[PDB]
Amino acid sequence: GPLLVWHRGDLRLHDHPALLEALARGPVVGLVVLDPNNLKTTPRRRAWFLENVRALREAYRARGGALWVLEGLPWEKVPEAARRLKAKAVYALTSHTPYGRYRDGRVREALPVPLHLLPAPHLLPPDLPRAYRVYTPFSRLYRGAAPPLPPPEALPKGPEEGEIPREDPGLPLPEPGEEAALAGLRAFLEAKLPRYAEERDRLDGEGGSRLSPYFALGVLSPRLAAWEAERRGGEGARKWVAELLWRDFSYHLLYHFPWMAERPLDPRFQAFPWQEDEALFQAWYEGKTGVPLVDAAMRELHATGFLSNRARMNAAQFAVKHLLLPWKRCEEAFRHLLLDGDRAVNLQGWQWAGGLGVDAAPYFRVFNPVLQGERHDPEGRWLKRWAPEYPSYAPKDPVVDLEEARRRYLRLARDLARG
Ligand SMILES: Cc1cc2nc3c(=O)[nH]c(=O)nc-3n(C[C@H](O)[C@H](O)[C@H](O)COP(=O)(O)OP(=O)(O)OC[C@H]3O[C@@H](n4cnc5c(N)ncnc54)[C@H](O)[C@@H]3O)c2cc1C
Ligand SMILES: Cc1cc2nc3c(=O)[nH]c(=O)nc-3n(C[C@H](O)[C@H](O)[C@H](O)CO)c2cc1I
Ligand SMILES: [Cl-]
Ligand SMILES: [Cl-]
Repeated sequence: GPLLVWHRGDLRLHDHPALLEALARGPVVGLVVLDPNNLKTTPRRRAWFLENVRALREAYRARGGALWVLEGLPWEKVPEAARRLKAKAVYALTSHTPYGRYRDGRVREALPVPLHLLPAPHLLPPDLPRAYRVYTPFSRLYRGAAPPLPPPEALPKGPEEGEIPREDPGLPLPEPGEEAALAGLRAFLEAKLPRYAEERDRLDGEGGSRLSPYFALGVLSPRLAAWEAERRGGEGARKWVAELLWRDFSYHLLYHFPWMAERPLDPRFQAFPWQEDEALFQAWYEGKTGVPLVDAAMRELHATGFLSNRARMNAAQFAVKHLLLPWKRCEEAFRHLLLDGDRAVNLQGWQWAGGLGVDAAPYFRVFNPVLQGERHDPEGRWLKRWAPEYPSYAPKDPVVDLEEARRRYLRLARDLARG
């Protein structure tokens, strides 16, 4: 009887605790399930997920092993592959999210053999006893990466079942699979790391690793990335890893503060008067707001599935602070455009940028949008690639008056906030 290895958002061989835990007991057969709960989403993200599954099978086939791919509900398909293979047990990485817990609960009932879950590799775990809303106190618990675990060398032979359907992403995708992801990481650590801390805030995002699409499906392990930056060492190295830590902190917050997915973390913002308004939602959404910097950001995201940290925090704050659009609508639509879109992380971003209480980011911080453009794109190159309509970051029949609206937010917000 083979042990099944059930890969969810961990489409990799390297640093894979459930894969090893099973491999030491006996022969294995991996399984993915294409779950409608994750895959009724935009074409770009269905394809990104599916092509990474496809690369994961190529990775098994290449080491001589077997990856089933089945389609439908996990509590209906994990048991089916259990019966059809006669597995003695199934292995997977714990998920501390509300769907994770629900699916994993349901699978464990329908399975007649054990379901053994193992800690996913993290820099810091999301389910620690104490609850922090501030990053600094949280980041202090971190002492440096533990060593990552090897990949298998060669996998045992097993029968293979399932089709990986092919979907139109609608746009150009990165190279799928952990062979592409580990090449990308080593180029990055080798060519850009020294300057990361000087370069992280450009609008073109070209001083960073561009590896988020991979970290989102677990195609690259955050403990391998950190451990490796820690070996290279130097200055870039500390700051890059501090960013990986902002990803773990995003899961930390959503775990301890679940209601955060419904409402601002800061109680003082729970009654803020958003003004739904279709006309305006559409112009933010489609980058037609008249603000060079927001329409570049919104238009790159549409065409590419990717956006830099500094464009995102601008594009996202603008909706909340200058347009006063309701966060849930926006932040949903945002995450659907992103290959790397990740519920907790995108929520943490919206709550930070939007001044609703991640890390005590103060309401008063309002991006001046032309300023933001002059400090983070020094001779225009970015703005000309994504909206050459605009001759500079000077706004051009903006859908609101910026100061009227800066002055507006600061006003509504100072009552609420400290009144
Ligand atoms: C409005 C908002 C929404 C966002 N939504 C998401 C999302 O859905 N999925 C997502 O991956 N990132 C999201 N981010 C966080 C961050 O912007 C991106 O992960 C970063 O742009 C990825 O580019 P990079 O791979 O070059 O990062 P790098 O600069 O190379 O950073 C290394 C890695 O650390 C992690 N990281 C970096 N910055 C952050 C951050 N601010 N918070 C959490 N993790 C971070 C990422 O996994 C990143 O790939 C969002 C940020 C904001 C402001
Ligand atoms: C765009 C996208 C699509 C995904 N599709 C998944 C799927 O079809 N099956 C699955 O097991 N995991 C899927 N994952 C990861 C799930 O979110 C998973 O339940 C999480 O890893 C909990 O383990 C998934 C993630 C993302 I972004
Ligand atoms: Cl157990
Ligand atoms: Cl280890």
